[PDB]
Amino acid sequence: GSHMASADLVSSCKDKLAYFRIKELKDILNQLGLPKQGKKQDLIDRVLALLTDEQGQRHHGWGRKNSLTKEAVAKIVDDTYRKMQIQCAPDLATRSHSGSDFSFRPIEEA
Repeated sequence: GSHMASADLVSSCKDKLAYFRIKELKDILNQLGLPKQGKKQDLIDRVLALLTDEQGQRHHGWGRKNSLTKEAVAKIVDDTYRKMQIQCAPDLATRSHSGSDFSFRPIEEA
């Protein structure tokens, strides 16, 4: 592309997250480590602010803590879409941008 996916990840994650019941935000905020509180608005603002104000596009190198990154948010949103009506993928990104060696996160060592 033209090196411009930021608006794609946000617009996609937001569009879906918004179209998805609190469940979506629940899983997201759950992995991030947020409190049980946080209305629909609080959560929504948190997600967008996380992939926008915490995109960490220039602060990567974790792997064992990416549960609070775009990968995580996109992971849940994707599962909700495919589980919702399957469809032909929300076109979140398809990993067709950058990053294909930092995936396959662990399982918390059981």
